Amino acid sequence: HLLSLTRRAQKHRLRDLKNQVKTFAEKEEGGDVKSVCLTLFLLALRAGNEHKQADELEAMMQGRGFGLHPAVCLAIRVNTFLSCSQYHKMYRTVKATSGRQIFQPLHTLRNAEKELLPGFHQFEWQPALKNVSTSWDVGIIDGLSGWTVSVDDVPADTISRRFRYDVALVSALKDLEEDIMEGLRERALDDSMCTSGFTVVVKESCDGMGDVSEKHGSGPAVPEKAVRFSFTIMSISIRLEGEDDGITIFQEQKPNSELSCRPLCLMFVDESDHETLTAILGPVVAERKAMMESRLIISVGGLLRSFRFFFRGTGYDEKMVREMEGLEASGSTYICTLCDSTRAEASQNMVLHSITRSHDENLERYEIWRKNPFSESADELRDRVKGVSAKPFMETQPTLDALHCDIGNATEFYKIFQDEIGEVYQKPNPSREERRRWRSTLDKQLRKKMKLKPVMRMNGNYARRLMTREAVEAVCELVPSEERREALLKLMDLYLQMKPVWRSTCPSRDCPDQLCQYSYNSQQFADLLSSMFKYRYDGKITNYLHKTLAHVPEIVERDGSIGAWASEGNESGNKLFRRFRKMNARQSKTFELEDILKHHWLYTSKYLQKFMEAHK
Amino acid sequence: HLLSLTRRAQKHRLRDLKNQVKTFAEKEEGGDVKSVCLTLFLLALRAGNEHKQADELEAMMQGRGFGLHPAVCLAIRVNTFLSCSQYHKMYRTVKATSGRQIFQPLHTLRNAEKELLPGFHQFEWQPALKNVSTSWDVGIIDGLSGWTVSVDDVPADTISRRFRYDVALVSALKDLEEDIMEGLRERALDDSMCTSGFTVVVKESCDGMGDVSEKHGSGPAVPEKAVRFSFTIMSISIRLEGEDDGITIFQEQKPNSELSCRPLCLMFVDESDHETLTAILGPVVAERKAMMESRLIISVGGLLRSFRF
Amino acid sequence: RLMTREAVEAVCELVPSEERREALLKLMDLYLQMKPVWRSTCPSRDCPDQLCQYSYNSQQFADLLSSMFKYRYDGKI
DNA sequence: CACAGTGCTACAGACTGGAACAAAAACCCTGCAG
DNA sequence: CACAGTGGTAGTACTCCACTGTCTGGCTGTACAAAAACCCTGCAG
Ligand SMILES: [Ca+2]
Ligand SMILES: [Ca+2]
Ligand SMILES: [Ca+2]
Ligand SMILES: [Ca+2]
Ligand SMILES: [Zn+2]
Repeated sequence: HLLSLTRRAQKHRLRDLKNQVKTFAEKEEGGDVKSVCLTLFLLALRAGNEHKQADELEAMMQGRGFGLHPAVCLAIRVNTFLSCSQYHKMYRTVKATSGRQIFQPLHTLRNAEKELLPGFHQFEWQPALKNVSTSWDVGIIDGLSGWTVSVDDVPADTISRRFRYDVALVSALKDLEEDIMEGLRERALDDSMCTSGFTVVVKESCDGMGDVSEKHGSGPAVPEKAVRFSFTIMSISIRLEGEDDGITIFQEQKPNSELSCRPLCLMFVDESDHETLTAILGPVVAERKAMMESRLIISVGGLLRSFRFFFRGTGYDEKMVREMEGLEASGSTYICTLCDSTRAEASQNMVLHSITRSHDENLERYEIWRKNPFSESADELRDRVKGVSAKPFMETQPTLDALHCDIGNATEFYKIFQDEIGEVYQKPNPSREERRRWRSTLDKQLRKKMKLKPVMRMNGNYARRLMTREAVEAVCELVPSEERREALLKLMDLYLQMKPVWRSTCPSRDCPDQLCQYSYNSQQFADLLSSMFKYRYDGKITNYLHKTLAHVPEIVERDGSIGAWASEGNESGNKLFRRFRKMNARQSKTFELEDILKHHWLYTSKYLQKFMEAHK
Repeated sequence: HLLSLTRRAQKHRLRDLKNQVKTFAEKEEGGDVKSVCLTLFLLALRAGNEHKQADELEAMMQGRGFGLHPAVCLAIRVNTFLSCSQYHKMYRTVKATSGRQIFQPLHTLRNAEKELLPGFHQFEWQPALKNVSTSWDVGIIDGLSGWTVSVDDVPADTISRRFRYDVALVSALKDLEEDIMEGLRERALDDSMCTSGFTVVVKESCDGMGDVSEKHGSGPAVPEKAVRFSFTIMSISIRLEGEDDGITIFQEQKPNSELSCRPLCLMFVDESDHETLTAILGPVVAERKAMMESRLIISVGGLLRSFRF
Repeated sequence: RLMTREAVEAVCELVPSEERREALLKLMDLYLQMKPVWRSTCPSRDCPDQLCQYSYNSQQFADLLSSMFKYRYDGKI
């Protein structure tokens, strides 16, 4: 039987059928090799018909894959942290032994890639963007942006890589086309109609990172600290044709997750030195400023449609909020980024203030400090300008950061407990010896009951586990006085009562009663602090206690949320950055930022995360 | 446009084609429609096929797949550094789309390796070892080795784990059986005979490792530095019946590789202090010093054979 | 990477004196040529000549150390 | 003279196509053989 | 009131190893008509 001989062997057999199919291809199709054999064989198998093969023969060509489709292979490789070379190892293994290979080769995965990265879909900005090129196919650009490397100027030491802003925007926006059209159908809105009234709200974050080791390479020399600038799409809603203040279509269900945080720019720069950070990150701010005005026109769902963008920079820590706005940092006399009170007026009256600071007034105050029209002395001009000693570089929405606020308050209560173990308000001047002894007994008691090893620095998780009532009642037994016990216990209770207003995604729905009583509860909190703990809070408050006892109701009223705009998305993305610089990038100084950027853009797509569930 | 019409139009689109095919089958191959129509695709596609033509054509009734043996799946999982939960994610995704499931579930892998780990094969020493129990199924044993944790003594601040020496050795030797049999074959020495004089030379190594971060956990408090005792089978040779110092069979071609270094004991202990290190590592050195004397008996390649170390 | 010869060539350029520039290069040469005996897997096969010459080469290395670097290797080895 | 990778790029071998050839595998078929 | 994990164990839920008859859906030889959609041509502005 011919099924036992080689494929070369068969030469003599099928000559006449090849002649017949070549003659037949002319008169009806023109060269269609596939169909003339496909519809013949699939139907001739069903002549003596068992359906066992009818399933195998139906999906063989068109839908879907046969084997698993290349896009499914790409998703099951990116979303499980499989290195390319490990995947090729698995591919060879599953194919050579009993295959019938299922996965696709590497070079066809790499070909289904150029559709996901930016620089593939066409778009149009109306009107034309200001001092921004109109070419829509730019991929990964080097962040140096044309430095005249010549030796006599400032050196070009910094390596950097970045997409263009609008191109990554339109790609990460067209990726959500599935869910935007499904929201359009769910709300049952008109499709052909109401195409130009969309509105996008986008949270962007910035952050630095320490002790990133460096490599030998070939140069140039580079610092260890790395800086990562990334953005995330929070919500997309519709406006036309009337007032209809909000008609949401898509809202990110989990804004703090890794899976929704899109990297835009990576640098090997320190955060401290302003010169290099501003030189590299200048073009991004110019793109943002020129993009806030114009409207995007994108082909989605079969039709071209017009979008507008709204940016809210909220993912910055206080060090960077003060750097990017020129204020002095951070143990300064002026504690609040939003208000103008000094340390004294904020230890005196804790719970009454109003938000004033913004971008435009800070620019104008730098102008006043520089022109100095009244010939004032330095120390008093500083008070007249209220801490603006530098020109603001970038606009950030006036909001509080959740995670570092929780950490600040947890370190504050940890210091209070330490003071309490010993008697601090009887003997006001202790030594370092007794301080270390009190800290040691506090850590031993916390480890014995709460199951918490000591910490070098207060990370978020130790701050969630420390400020709970079990821990306080585990430290209440150490403090001998029976009145201080009740005091700090009611303090912890008030704090646990006011926490979910700021730490929740939407306090307006998940915890309305705690929202309604935040002002009064903070009043009682500050009253207990002023009364009983005055030995510690006479004239010195931390800047986070002020932010959380004065400005929280106004913040949650302005936008409607706090924790949903936290810096979690970037902080946690740093983990992905480290695991992608060690496992998935070329080991060289020249190329490796490009690989981390590409793989981290692929991990954070929605279209490749649709296949991880595959309808359960 | 030939994309989606039903049967009874392609019927008369290809009536003459199928009549000619049946005529050819009757003229030369008797008339077996299936064998003809299955082979029609081979040459028509192969004029220009990429590679997937051959795969989807060999996807015929033969093969076949139902999926790889669970051992191959286990090897893929332990050699691509895939976490168990990530592997289950891959399994669910590959079965839900177009499956036809290939990979095995987790619960059949968990019983698939019960042979590879120690404490499975039967073995016995002679003469019986000193100060070592004869149970041959001891798996992962806690290294503390019966410390009377009671408060007044020196406390047990150490979390450690270790395989017993003899059991991990007989499993690492029973695993290399393929290569020692193949060496006997290539060397053209008789397999059944002169099986009593083997000799196994084993390189052992001990090392510490700094700044292993501690966990919150329950207790007790533990230092951060860890110590990792491991060993590796360097070479195995034959001497019997004699006249040769040795006749080598298996020699590790890549001794320094990370693929050939078998861990034996893990501890959370500092290297500087001596009392904790020696109290944990007492038993290992004891049964090692007691093992150099006697000879091991294993059932390998079908027969009972004797080993020295 | 630093024990190779083309690396001693980048250092010999900073040393102003010439006799020392030759001395340290002769030292690097002797070392590159006695290293593979104890770094190789099986020196009895891959490099037999270096194994046969290790005694004389070590003698000469020690002689050069005592001669032109005595100020450092008087009593600390 | 650690060693298993770290991904992208480059070019080596595996394919067709008729022309035509040889060697071989093995049926069957004739010569010369008792 | 982050969040996606980390592997093992107990529990539920289901989907199957064998015996059995019965049932429907869909294959095959041409004949027979109803719809499909251009294209012709026919008669009219
Ligand atoms: Ca940081
Ligand atoms: Ca920082
Ligand atoms: Ca050490
Ligand atoms: Ca060491
Ligand atoms: Zn304020």
